[PDB]
Amino acid sequence: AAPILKDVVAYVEVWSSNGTENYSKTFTTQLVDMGAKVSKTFNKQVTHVIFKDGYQSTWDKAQKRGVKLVSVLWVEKCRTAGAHIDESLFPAANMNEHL
Ligand SMILES: [Cl-]
Repeated sequence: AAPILKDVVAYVEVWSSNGTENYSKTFTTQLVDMGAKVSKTFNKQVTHVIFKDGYQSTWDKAQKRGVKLVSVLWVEKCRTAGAHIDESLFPAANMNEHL
């Protein structure tokens, strides 16, 4: 138990694929438990976007702003490893990205 993600300012958009369930609150809780700040809005302070089936506008903004854009598996792996894991190993997915 340690503030391993103290330098992270996260914005979280984690949804079911069919867009009916928003699971962002539980990933928010996991991140805060590791010392991160989680922003309610995707402002200029945000360093990390945790993305699953979120808004296309969020995907695009994360890419264009050059923030770390990671899957939920990143959050789990930091937790289970007790370490700030390399974000490049956990690229987020967007099934519509090349369409
Ligand atoms: Cl799902």
